Amino acid sequence: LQLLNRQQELNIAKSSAIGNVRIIDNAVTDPNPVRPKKTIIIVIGVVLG
Amino acid sequence: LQLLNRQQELNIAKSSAIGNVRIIDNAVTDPNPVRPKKTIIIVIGVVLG
Repeated sequence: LQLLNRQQELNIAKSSAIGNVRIIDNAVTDPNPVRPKKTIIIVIGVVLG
Repeated sequence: LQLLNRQQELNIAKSSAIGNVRIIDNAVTDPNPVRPKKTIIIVIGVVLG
């Protein structure tokens, strides 16, 4: 099974029509969390109450 | 001799007739069943009652 997977990986590679890939921005983490959104949660709580 | 050359050409063409179809992800089974959807069934039962 591992050799079949390796053969498939090579075969799928060889058909690729894209040139050399150029990493522009490596990953960095935004220090401000995207969730939870505190203010909208508190406003929703107030209005629901 | 021309027929033999054509025979060789047909042999090499038939051998090198790789298709334009590739298998990227082979099948794996999602362990979480898709049916029945218990919660929607129970809620439908409640509302129908």
